Amino acid sequence: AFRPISVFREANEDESGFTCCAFSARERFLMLGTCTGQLKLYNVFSGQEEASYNCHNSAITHLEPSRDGSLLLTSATWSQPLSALWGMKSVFDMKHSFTEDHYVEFSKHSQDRVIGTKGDIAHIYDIQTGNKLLTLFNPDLANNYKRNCATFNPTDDLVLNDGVLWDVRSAQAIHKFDKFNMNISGVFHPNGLEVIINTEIWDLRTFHLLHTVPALDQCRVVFNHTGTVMYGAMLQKSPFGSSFRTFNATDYKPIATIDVKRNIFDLCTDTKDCYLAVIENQMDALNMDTVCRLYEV
Amino acid sequence: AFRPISVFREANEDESGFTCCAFSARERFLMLGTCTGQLKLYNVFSGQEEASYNCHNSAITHLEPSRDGSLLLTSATWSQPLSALWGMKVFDMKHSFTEDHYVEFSKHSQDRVIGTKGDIAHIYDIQTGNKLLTLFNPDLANNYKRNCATFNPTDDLVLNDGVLWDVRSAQAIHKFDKFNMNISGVFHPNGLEVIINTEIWDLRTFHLLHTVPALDQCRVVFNHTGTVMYGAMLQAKSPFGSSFRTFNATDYKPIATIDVKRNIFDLCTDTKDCYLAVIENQGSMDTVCRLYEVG
Repeated sequence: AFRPISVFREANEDESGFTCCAFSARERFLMLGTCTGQLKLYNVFSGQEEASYNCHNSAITHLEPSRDGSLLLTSATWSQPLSALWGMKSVFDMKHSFTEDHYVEFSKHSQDRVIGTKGDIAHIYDIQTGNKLLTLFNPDLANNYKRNCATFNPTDDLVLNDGVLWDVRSAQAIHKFDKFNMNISGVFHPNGLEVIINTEIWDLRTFHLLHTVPALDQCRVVFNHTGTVMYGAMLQKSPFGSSFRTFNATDYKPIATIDVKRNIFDLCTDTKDCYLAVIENQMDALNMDTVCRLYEV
Repeated sequence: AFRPISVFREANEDESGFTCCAFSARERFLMLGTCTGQLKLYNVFSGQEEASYNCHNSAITHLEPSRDGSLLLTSATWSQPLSALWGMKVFDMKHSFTEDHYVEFSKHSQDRVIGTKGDIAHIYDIQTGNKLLTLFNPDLANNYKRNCATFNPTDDLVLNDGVLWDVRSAQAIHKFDKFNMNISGVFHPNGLEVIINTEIWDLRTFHLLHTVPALDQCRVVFNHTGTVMYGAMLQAKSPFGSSFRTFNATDYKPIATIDVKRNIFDLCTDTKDCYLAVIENQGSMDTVCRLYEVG
């Protein structure tokens, strides 16, 4: 099940402005982005604010800490730059920024690269230099997904951008997956064998259709760290509706639907896959007044 | 560093017959199984025996207290039942697992027991004692001679005989190939890796990550933060030899080799990893429990 064990808001703000979250490398701490462009560190159990940093001059949409705790990616709404890489060692400082990329992720195996998305286009950057190594766009193969989000596979040898599979080493498109929806561009399964593009599950080896899972329509997905559970939430303002769903990652069978009856902004699980944090707005309310709810998994 | 503090010896015996050890949940006592099937509780502060319970009609091989202090698993050598579950809140037998020679609790939520009978895993409900699942796929068996089935940290997966199972679907996901005759493997507490003898496998992709020669024929246990792994090599009598090794749990690099110069039967640490208890043969049998400061 998912048992709520705590809730908190942005401390001492009239309107609580949490927009996104990720568990920090430090146990007991959650990092939260806010609608005024700040990064907050909270004790997730006590709900007390620890620290605050200034990142953007507009709402943070999404963030991702590196596994080693040294780096953080943020993206914002209408700032220039739209995304940035922060050091979180001795001093919190901007290392590099990614001009017009509205979404960024780390590489997965070795976190030495950042992949950013601008519309239909992927940009790959070196963390050390900040240099743009690659621009991935093929006019013949584009799907023009409206919510495209480029991503590396588990071993960093492949990229999925706009439903197109790229060999990173050669910088060549090797396969275009056919289009079935307007918005969702897809992710790699952590098993390294399958790609999940909206409702379609494709075999990475043969490019054959393995399964159709209608409940995944218009969902963003995240796996737990052990790769046993997949969380999906349907896109809707707030990014998501009021529900998320879990699936068995090993067979795509549904486990549970959780409807919190309030718009969801983000969801994350800790490295030990014991806790879920969900940002929820206090349906389709005009007032921004979010809370972070912590669930025991 | 492991600095010896003191020894618990079996009260009123010329030779001590301890075979296994665990700290109690709240850690006021050490729980020590014996070669005649008794469970003895020793006060850690005073060193004195506070209780002795008749658990099995053969030597206790292994035991595991539940984290909440309410339950204890035991396993024994011969006869029947080979394993049992005991209530710690009057001491009594709750359930027995007649043919399972090894048992463990589930890890994330301790509502289940997993037992091993040869190549077969059995999962039981703690409350009812009912067998919920039997996991065995003859297509995939490795027939490890010292197979011990185990849950992963989230309880979503089981490793049995080197085969990875999805518990929810009760389906074998993957067979890890066989490179030794005995050791069937464990999950790393980090949730990312499987440790099967000398092979470290990626849990998600199943690719080989590392070879760790020093782990050959070892049983392992981690500190409670999962930063240190203890390993002791089975004997080709004492289950282990006279040394154990510690390893950095993140990179599998050795930290220390501890030569006890006495054969080891078991070891355990407390929740805060301040203490290590080791069952050591002083004799040759005279198996005492030596307590060490960790460190």
